[PDB]
Amino acid sequence: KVFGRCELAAAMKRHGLDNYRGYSLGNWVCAAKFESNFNTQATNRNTDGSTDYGILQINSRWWCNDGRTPGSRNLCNIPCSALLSSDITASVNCAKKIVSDGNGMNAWVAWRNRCKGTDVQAWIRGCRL
Repeated sequence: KVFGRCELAAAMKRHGLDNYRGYSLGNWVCAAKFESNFNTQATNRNTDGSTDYGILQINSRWWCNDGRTPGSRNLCNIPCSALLSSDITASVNCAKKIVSDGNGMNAWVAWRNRCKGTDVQAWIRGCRL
């Protein structure tokens, strides 16, 4: 599935990303667009043998196990293929674990290098969220 802008903003808000541990909704929508282009089926092979999965490009060396990554930490206790779903629940729950376990949103390359410091409210402009 490929989300629309307000569509994804509403789904993230209704899954508790309105302001999760100090990160307002616009940050999450911004990261999803830069990481996956709003595509829940997005994958990306990395140079270290890991792979990023799903709407938030969750990495297989730290957060999920895909059976293809040597030394996967699987800190979200989930198979990576489970994050390729039209419903974002599993990715949201793992994202909450990610920001809690010492990372904040710095874990996302796209958020720390592109979203941070910008007018993130422009991402939810007009959605009434």
